[PDB]
Amino acid sequence: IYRAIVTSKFRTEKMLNFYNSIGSGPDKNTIFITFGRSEPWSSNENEVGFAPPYPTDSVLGVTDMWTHMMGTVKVLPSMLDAVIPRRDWGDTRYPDPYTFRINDIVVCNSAPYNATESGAGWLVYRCLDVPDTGMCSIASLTDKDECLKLGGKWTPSARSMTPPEGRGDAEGTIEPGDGYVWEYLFEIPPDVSINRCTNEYIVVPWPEELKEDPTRWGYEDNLTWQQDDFGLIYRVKANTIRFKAYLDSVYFPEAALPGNKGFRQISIITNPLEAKAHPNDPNVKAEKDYYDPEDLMRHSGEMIYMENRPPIIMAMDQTEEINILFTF
Amino acid sequence: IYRAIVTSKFRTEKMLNFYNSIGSGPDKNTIFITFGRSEPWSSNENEVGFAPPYPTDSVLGVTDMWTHMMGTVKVLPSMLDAVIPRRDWGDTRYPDPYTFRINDIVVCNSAPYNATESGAGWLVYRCLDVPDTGMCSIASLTDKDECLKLGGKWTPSARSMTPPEGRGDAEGTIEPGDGYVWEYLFEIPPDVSINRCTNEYIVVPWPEELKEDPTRWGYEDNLTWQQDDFGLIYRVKANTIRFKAYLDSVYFPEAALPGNKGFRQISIITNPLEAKAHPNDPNVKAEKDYYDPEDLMRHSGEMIYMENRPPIIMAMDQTEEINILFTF
Ligand SMILES: [Cl-]
Ligand SMILES: [Cl-]
Ligand SMILES: [Cl-]
Ligand SMILES: [Cl-]
Ligand SMILES: [Cl-]
Ligand SMILES: [Cl-]
Ligand SMILES: [Cl-]
Ligand SMILES: [Cl-]
Ligand SMILES: [Cl-]
Ligand SMILES: [Cl-]
Ligand SMILES: [Cl-]
Ligand SMILES: [Cl-]
Ligand SMILES: [Cl-]
Ligand SMILES: [Cl-]
Ligand SMILES: [Cl-]
Ligand SMILES: [Cl-]
Repeated sequence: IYRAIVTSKFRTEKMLNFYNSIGSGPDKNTIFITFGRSEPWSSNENEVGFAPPYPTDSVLGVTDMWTHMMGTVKVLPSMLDAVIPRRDWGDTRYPDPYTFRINDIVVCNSAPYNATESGAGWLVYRCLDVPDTGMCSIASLTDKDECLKLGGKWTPSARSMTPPEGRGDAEGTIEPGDGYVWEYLFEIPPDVSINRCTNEYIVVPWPEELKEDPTRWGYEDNLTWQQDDFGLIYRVKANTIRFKAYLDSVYFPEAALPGNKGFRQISIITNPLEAKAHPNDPNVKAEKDYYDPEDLMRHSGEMIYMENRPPIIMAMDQTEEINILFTF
Repeated sequence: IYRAIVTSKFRTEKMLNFYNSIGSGPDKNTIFITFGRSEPWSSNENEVGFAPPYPTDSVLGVTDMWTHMMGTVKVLPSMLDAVIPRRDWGDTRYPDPYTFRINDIVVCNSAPYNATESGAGWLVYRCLDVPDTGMCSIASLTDKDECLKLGGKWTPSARSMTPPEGRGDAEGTIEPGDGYVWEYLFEIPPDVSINRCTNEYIVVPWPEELKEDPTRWGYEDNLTWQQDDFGLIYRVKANTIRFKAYLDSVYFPEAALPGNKGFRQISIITNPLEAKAHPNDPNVKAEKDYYDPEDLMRHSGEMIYMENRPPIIMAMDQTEEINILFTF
């Protein structure tokens, strides 16, 4: 009777809501990362290939996380980046370095096999069309239009000759002539590619910082902002946030003593409350940038993420980077 | 290397993020609903059991929807209800009317075989414990404190014979004596039962409206806010929003006329832009409560939901109730 669905765009929207909800007051959320568990999982926890057991999503699991909690750190907006799968043009160290499909988002100018414009950071492009000669995900369909009309994924047999370059047409269209067609999307500045992007992911600017400094992301020429309001994240189906947070022992010396056993758990709690002199006292949203677990109220807030890992030892004046992915 | 997970609380979290993002302003989100398609799917449609085609999530699809436009109603938060599956205790109209399982939320005082307190509305409870004897529903793992000491689903046998009544102890805990234990949650006002709930779902109040009017939801004697801060939706694992929006034909005496073949498509768009005269102009966000398919900047905002189904007739000053379920 009923035939409905939610679009790919909704996924990007749940991501933005999450990112945008972070702030202060009763309508916003405060996000904290917790670290804990100084006692071993088992005597083999330090051997290569060791996997610790999965955390348990139950009231017991939450209680356990709190009982072993050693410290907490407030997560700020600037610690969160929207990201998408990284696909480098011409990287002959991975399959299909010269073959792509409609909608693939490829990165150029990020390695010698990519080089196209000394003076520009990494450059990202979306494939708009491919050669008419190839193979369809649905084998029997040997015609591109037929393939695509039925919903098959066409993979061309004619390789991409040269990597796209420049910002293309007034519409961003680029025609290398090898039968491929590309659309310039944006640029990634070095401070970002160098410290925020990884082997598997690239950053895609949030709408606000984009609208704020179009030139920083080589976006000054874009016109689509007249309709999609600098919604680059929706244009590329971004639906994953990556945290880049830090644990500074300077703030938890009592747990970074010369021979401590390290920490093995990480979790994310939204809106934990502050500790209270008397249970019936008013609730206070924890907003300082860090807390000793005992200065927070036990079991308050909502534990939305739980992670167990092999131990990692903290030194008196060192810092541990914590990364975490949220797919929406 | 790592073993992590997103807890079920994250789903409620996303649902609350969405509900909380709706408002007025750039950072805030506006949301409109749409409908259309006078064009028939085909002859064999007005029949019975005619499953229409599945919409298309691509520019090609959003294209059809926009063109076949007709009307657009703005959605207010008051039109959104966090809901959960309705399981009335003793409803022999459905499977297992007397057997329950931990974490199942059950409604009481909703029918004669349910009655426990006249003058009050539906009372809701959560199954804390279930009877000893039972089949773990996974290999063996059968006994008492076992299929539990390893997170194994549990389906008992010594059926529930007595509905839980009252508000339990200082923690809402209740023990009938049939090997079942329950926790008092809240109460639904008669007006909400009639107008918001259905044979399928019951409404669970948002934290804010719960903090503002506790007694209205049989919540005045509550104590758990001292840690969960009125986060009832989290307690019952609510992760679905049910739209309560009406299409008022008196808001348009054009498409509503005797001939009228009807419409067949539903659509939700977020943050749409008010059509401009000069593209380069600064974009404007629609903040009215209604717009004509041409009054808006085509392809503006973001389309997050598409629905196709049989035809529906629109009268003069008639109002067809439009409903939609979003699952986070
Ligand atoms: Cl997707
Ligand atoms: Cl948002
Ligand atoms: Cl539990
Ligand atoms: Cl919990
Ligand atoms: Cl920040
Ligand atoms: Cl290749
Ligand atoms: Cl950085
Ligand atoms: Cl935004
Ligand atoms: Cl797109
Ligand atoms: Cl406390
Ligand atoms: Cl498309
Ligand atoms: Cl309202
Ligand atoms: Cl039963
Ligand atoms: Cl009923
Ligand atoms: Cl609220
Ligand atoms: Cl327009």
